[PDB]
Amino acid sequence: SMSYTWTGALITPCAAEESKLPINALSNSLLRHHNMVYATTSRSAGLRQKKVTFDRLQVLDDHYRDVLKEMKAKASTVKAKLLSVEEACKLTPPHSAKSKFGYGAKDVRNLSSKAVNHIHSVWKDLLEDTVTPIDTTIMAKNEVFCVQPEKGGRKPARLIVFPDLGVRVCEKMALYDVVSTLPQVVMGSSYGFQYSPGQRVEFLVNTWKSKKNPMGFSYDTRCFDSTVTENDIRVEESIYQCCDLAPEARQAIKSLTERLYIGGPLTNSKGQNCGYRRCRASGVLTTSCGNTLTCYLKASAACRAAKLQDCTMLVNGDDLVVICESAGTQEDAASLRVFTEAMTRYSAPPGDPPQPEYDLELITSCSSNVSVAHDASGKRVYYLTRDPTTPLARAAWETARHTPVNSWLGNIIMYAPTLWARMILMTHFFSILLAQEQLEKALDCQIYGACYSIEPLDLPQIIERLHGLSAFSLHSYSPGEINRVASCLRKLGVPPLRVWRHRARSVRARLLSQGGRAATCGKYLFNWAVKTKLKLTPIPDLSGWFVAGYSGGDIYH
Ligand SMILES: Cc1cc(S(=O)(=O)N2CCC[C@H]2C(=O)O)c(N)cc1Cl
Repeated sequence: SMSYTWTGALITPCAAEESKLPINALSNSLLRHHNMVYATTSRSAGLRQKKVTFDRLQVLDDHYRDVLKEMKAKASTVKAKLLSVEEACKLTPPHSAKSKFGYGAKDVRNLSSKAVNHIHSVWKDLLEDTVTPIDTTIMAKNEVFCVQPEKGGRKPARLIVFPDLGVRVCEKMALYDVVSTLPQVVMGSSYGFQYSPGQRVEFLVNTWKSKKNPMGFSYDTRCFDSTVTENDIRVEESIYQCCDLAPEARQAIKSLTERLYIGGPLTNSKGQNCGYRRCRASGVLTTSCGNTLTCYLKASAACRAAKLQDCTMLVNGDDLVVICESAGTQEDAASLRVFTEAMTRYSAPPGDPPQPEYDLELITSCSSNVSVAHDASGKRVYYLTRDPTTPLARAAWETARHTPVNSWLGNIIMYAPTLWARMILMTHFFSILLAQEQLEKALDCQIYGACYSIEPLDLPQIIERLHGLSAFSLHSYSPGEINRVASCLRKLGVPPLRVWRHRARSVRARLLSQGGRAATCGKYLFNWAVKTKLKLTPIPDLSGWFVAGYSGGDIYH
């Protein structure tokens, strides 16, 4: 069936949308090529609609079924709990979109009687009705990128489809525990979201080593959400249903599946019917877990069809990477063809054809790749990095405009060991925080789809716990990484690293003069900017981070 059916009504914005990079007095210090940065708007919704609207056909064989039976077997060992209303409420983001029934995220977090009462009615309705399609709002996402000449210029906005706040709280009650625990049990070490960036690197490295003659490839399916069929979504539900669940949760999960996850009508911000959906909704609690399960199932079955030996996979939603025993350059390239053919049969055709790789560092998954640097003792060490183009473009935007999500902070946290994050991101933003005296001001960022509220003064401890003390001492990066960064800076008109090192000394001195937690930031985050280093000793914090992905899941911590 068709992924979507449209009425003709436009995807409308809910507020004024900016497309050009906002500019203030701080802009030029970071980036000069302003015309290269842009944000997507509803204005390009039509283009996206065309890319994501197509017919899906599925041909399921024994390998698919065999894999599924195995997945259900592990799933049946899972026991999930129903979340109370108060519990679900506290998982709601302070700035989550308000309900159309008279209450917002604040009312939900405070457990207002109005909010709580409506939630109870929605829940009761889920239990009493398993057939009425639930409404959803389709919106065009506003995201910042750098123009990509060798791609088509600018990317059209991505679409987000989500149900009302009341329904969103109900999803949490019925499936938060499920989507938080099931994946790791079913997929084991292949479930990507259970790792911090350092553990991810470690798992890729040990997996690569575990093979006599390693070979790996990333597999990117075209518009994964749109390739997800009704069958896929019902298979996802049969898996959830394998868990030891409370009778009330089974009914709720069956209801949400039939009424929301399988598909439903699309309404714009103006309240007009835009059409109907028959594929994965990007804005529901099961988006990450569902995509991950479906991707793991199709790829695992595809590996058997292609006869790839000793296949170890790493899955993060729709992002797939596979490492296995090479049977030879020629044999490997042939297998990939079969793999891709099977994936296609399963309704997961490729965007960019997959290609075998024999150098772990040349594989990009989740927009990242492993690279090498050296620690204090001079030891060779691996860490996760990525092309800094998008992170820098977003930093530029956030430099002049406050946003709901601070990507620079999320990036410093996730890529703390990187050359670009340490020299540019940290230097630039701490300078800004210093000038405004907002070092102690908590900021919202996003990690694995979940929203976290974090004080930059806490960066030192956060980084140490996540990446180890070594993150404050890496040096001698690879020529490849150095050149990618230096090249990206010229592309965007960003001052060269030598300028950043000079600025860091100042920011460092400034942080030190303020003593306390600020000084710790200066001492640890910027020890790389001094000629003669300090010792750097552990720093004298709850982390329920890195357990599951919640992209588009409306989750807060
Ligand atoms: C290193 C890394 C970082 C992120 S993240 O920084 O948590 N991510 C990318 C930017 C937005 C954010 C998210 O997924 O919420 C993700 N998803 C995957 C990997 Cl392998």
